[PDB]
Amino acid sequence: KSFVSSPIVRDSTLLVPKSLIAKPYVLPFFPLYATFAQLYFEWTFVYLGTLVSLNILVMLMPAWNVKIKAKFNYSTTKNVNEATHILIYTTPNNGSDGIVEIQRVTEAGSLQTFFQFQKKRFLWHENEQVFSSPKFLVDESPKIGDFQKCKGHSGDLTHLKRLYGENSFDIPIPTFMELFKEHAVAPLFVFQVFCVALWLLDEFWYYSLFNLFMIISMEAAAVFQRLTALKEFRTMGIKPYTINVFRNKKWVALQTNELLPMDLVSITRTAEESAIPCDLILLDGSAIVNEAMLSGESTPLLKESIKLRPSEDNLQLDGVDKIAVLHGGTKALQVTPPEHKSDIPPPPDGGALAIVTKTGFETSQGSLVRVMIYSAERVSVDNKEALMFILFLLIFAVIASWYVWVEGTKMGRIQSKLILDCILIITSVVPPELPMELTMAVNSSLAALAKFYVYCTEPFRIPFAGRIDVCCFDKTGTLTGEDLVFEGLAGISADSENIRHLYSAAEAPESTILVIGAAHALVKLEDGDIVGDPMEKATLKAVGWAVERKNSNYREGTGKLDIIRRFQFSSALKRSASIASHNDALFAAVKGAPETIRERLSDIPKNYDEIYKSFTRSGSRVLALASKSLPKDLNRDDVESELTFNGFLIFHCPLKDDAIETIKMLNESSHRSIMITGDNPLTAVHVAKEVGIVFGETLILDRAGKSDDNQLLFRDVEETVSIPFDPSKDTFDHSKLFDRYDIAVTGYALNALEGHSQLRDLLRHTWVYARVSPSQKEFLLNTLKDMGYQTLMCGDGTNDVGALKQAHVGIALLNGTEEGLKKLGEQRRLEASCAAPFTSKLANVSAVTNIIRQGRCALVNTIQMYKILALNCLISAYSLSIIYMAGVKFGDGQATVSGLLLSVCFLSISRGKPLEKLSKQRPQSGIFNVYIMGSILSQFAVHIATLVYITTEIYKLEPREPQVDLEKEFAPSLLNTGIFIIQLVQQVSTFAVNYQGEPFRENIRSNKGMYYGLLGVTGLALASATEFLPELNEAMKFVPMTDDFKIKLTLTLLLDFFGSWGVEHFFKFFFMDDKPSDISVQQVK
Ligand SMILES: Nc1ncnc2c1ncn2[C@@H]1O[C@H](COP(=O)(O)OP(=O)(O)CP(=O)(O)O)[C@@H](O)[C@H]1O
Repeated sequence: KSFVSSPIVRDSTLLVPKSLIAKPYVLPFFPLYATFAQLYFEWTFVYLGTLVSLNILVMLMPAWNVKIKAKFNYSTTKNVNEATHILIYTTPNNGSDGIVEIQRVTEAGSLQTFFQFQKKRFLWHENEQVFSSPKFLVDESPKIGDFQKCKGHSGDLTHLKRLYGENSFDIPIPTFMELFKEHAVAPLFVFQVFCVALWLLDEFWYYSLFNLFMIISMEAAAVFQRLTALKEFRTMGIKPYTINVFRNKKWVALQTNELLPMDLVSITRTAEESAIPCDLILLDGSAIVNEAMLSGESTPLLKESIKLRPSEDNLQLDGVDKIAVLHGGTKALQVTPPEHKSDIPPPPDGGALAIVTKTGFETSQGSLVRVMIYSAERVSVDNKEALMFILFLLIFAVIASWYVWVEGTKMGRIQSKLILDCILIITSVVPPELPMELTMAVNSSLAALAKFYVYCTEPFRIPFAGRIDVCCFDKTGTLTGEDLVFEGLAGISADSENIRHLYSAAEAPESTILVIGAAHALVKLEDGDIVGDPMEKATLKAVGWAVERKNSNYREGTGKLDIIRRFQFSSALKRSASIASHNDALFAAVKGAPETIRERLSDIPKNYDEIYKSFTRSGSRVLALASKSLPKDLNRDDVESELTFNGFLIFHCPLKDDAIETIKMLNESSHRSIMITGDNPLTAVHVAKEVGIVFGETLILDRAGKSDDNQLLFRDVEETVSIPFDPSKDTFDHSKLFDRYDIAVTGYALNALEGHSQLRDLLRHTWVYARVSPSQKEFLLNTLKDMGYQTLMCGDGTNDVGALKQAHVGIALLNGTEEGLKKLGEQRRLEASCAAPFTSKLANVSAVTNIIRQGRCALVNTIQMYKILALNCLISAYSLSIIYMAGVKFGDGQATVSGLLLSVCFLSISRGKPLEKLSKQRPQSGIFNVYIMGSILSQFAVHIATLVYITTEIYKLEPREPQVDLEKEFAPSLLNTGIFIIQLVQQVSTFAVNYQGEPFRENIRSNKGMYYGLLGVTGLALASATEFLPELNEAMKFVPMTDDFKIKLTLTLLLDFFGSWGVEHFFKFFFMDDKPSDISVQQVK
């Protein structure tokens, strides 16, 4: 049981094919044909018809559902040598079931049973008798001695080639013919071609031909779209380029394809439009990688070797040992050759050494591409509401067809020809485009978005963006510009007679001007450039340093300084340290957040507590600087053991000019917006108040005293009010605290309140969170999802990738310039993050408003299309019923003209423009709600009332009498004319009545296309009805009408339109928008 062993599969059964005689249709259907031929040797024709229909349907049934295919064609067996096909039952969240072939190849005297499912290999291990995916050494149990031990592959590596495969993406794009063949067997297209075959049987020639051409066109267009999408995915593949590889104890040139795990390679500067081959791990040398893809930020990291680490005891952790790993798909700006000699010869090229770990689809970028392409979830996969809706429509059609049959039998008509009319009605009621509705809307919305440089990776998240309950933001990098102006240094003097004193430049002693030079991460590249964080470059320029090609940055007019070794910065550790050396001696510099640096240095200044609070109150951003003298490879807790103060850094943060308006629009558009930052709560509260998240006074939570006693104290921003709280005993007083202040919560108080009962009551009212570590952001977003509110997070950098992934819809704002993109587009004419579900290249923050508007428009357009299709189908069915009751029937030209005059409106209707300003009314999801059913049923009631009235009128003018053996021949008659024109006018009126309202997208008068189409079609229908022009009526074979009849015919249609408009307007006014949540209410203080 459960032969295949992998987290993808759930259960499997082996299969073996069967011959044609064993097939479930060919052999059992012979006796039926035999008895049919015996009985034959009129009414007997329908028997052969239904038998051929059942046969041709059974022949196609297997391709629809794979379980049916396995049950029909294949027989289950337990012999693993006999089996030639295997079925795979997938787990709930991974793809869908399928049938895959089992292949056999003999190598080294041993046969190997292997197949490939979802581009993830398998193999047959004899001792365990199970199918198991290949697993790499890094994942299971790394031994840091083995990595340094490895010396490269040698000998015949054929088994490895079989087990791990070629190291490249394998995405085949099929030909147009194969894809159209795959589409042809779909149930919907088969249903449509059967419907057209009926009309061909009913002697409708031109109508059927036009319908068939339209069907073919639609299918071809869909196939072109899908092929374009598959072609677009392939761009993530990288063209193989040559690197050197250590095989057979010497260096040989190989391509990127021939790479396997644990195989030595030498990487150089990444060529243009290329990246690192696969997931490496450094063994010697250095590099400067740019995690632009995975992380989403351009700041370059620094990677070092693994050689210095102890080999025996340590285990490769991928935690503190992350500086070695080099992910696949990130450009490496520079590499430095190995310093010292080792047993293995130097690389012929200047690159540093590396060891391979994973290849192909199992790397990070590769696994993400696989999940994006194959295991993605389609929009509305369940598709239950549409089936219930279609069952509703079929019930109505059966109600009509029963009366059709009764009247047809009563009027003497032959049943052999009446059953075809009944089937025509029943198959005519059904709208085919209904299940494939929302997909086209989402694709149109994506195409509209991509014009604003907002690229989408996973499309099925768009309907979530329509109705978002709460949306959260990051502070620096998202709401605040990237350029940072330097104000000055403060608090460096010890006397501190003035709290707000600034030493601009060259007024501080040598200590601090050396400190800022030592504690930096900038580096000058080979060709000559400077790459680093903008804040750091700004401060280093303003102070007056200059960085050279080597590590030594000098020529500041004060000496020559060089950096020996540096420690990496982290989010969880708010501190960065570097060790430097001067012409005289050696020291150590540290630079980090003030609250944490206060707990490290030895001499606590007298005004240290007060200066940074007094400066943080108004906008500024502050960092601390401390240095310690150190006499001549060591740990980390020794350099940051105890330090000495040197001064503060005070930066100013300029708001993005776009940030002010979007937040106001979101506050007025029935959304609640909160902030999640990293800085101390003073700057957070200040920016939140300047943008418009919090209006009045705000309260802050934090530790009460220096002792870690876990007691939280509500304290005002200006220290005027102090209110104590305890996590064990006291509980929040709603009226005293939450109504008056709208408190802001620090990360520490969130850590202490873990497990509390009123935690979820607290997380309702707070709008601002400060000093949170990346794990706490994930916790916050998961809790907000848990309460039932859908979320949106717009994040700047790698600080919050975990939070971005958890949100229902996430955006990553990559920094960019409009002029740079224009120049790049011009260069491309003259001649890709994958970090979050969505990506935006422009630095502006309007992308949130843009994507919300587009999602809302997609939803509301889906609703409109549902209603319009349903009503048109019902009207057509009942009109055909009323005609087919008697003997009369349409002509070919009349039906074809109706088809064209409706397709003209179909073409124009989809074109529309969204309103710029968002509206409070949020559209509800789901087919079944009071609005849709009420509107549809009432409009249909008015339509059938008018139709019954005019039918009674026409029967009263001319009476019909039962003639034996009626035959539905076309001839001009009052009934034909009246019903044809009423059908046309009402099918046109449904569009004009149910076009989507103003508050969401636009009015009807704004767009000229649909307006001119509707006015022209109504003018044509009227001029046909009011006999204004004789050539039109005489040329289309309409009977001349009585002067008394035309007045009633026109007035009933006019009143019908007005009644439909009135009812639809009432229902829209009353039951359209669902109520906003409780969290998003703009309560006053
Ligand atoms: N290279 C660096 N060196 C020293 N201190 C740094 C630093 N980078 C950040 N800090 C300090 O650590 C604190 C927390 O860092 P963190 O990255 O979590 O927040 P942040 O403001 O830098 C990004 P965001 O605003 O998106 O949350 C920062 O406020 C800053 O005081």
